[PDB]
Amino acid sequence: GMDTLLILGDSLSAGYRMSASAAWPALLNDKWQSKTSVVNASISGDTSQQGLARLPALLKQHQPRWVLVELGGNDGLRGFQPQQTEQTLRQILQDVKAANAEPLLMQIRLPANYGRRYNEAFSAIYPKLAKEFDVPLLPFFLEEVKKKPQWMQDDGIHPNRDAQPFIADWMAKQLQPLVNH
Ligand SMILES: CCCCCCCC(=O)O
Repeated sequence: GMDTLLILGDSLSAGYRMSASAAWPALLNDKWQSKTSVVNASISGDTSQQGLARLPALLKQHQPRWVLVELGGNDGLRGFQPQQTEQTLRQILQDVKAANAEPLLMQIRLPANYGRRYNEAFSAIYPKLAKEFDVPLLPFFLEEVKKKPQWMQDDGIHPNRDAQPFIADWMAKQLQPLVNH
């Protein structure tokens, strides 16, 4: 069958100030034809808590086989306590499993210039939770994308439209073993 991959993300998955069809999850959907459906449920600026609030309706609506969780970066960019982000992500993972879906957790990291003790503590939540729940820990693309000015919006913060096909292709490669086309 054609399973659904739900992406529960922030602007890194929604695409910042662009059409939904331009963002990498839509490009991935198109690449996969109808082998697997990709539903992007991502909103620019969402905290992990905001994503968690949206999740139950999405699980009921979409009944996904897998849920790619790409959240917590906004919490970290706002200097929220790591334990709160950890706990919120923990709840998301519990809810995804309890809906008979497989969570996939994307590592998030803050930029090299961010406060270092804080950034280490923030980034450590992701391998911790992936081990705790025994779920896939997906790699994070943003630092590589930021190396290409031609893939970044004028702020040097958000990937642009031209980045999206590259991200889609890379994500397709990371997700190949999971969807087993
Ligand atoms: C550096 C951590 C990743 C942050 C991405 C979220 C930005 C936004 O949602 O507008």
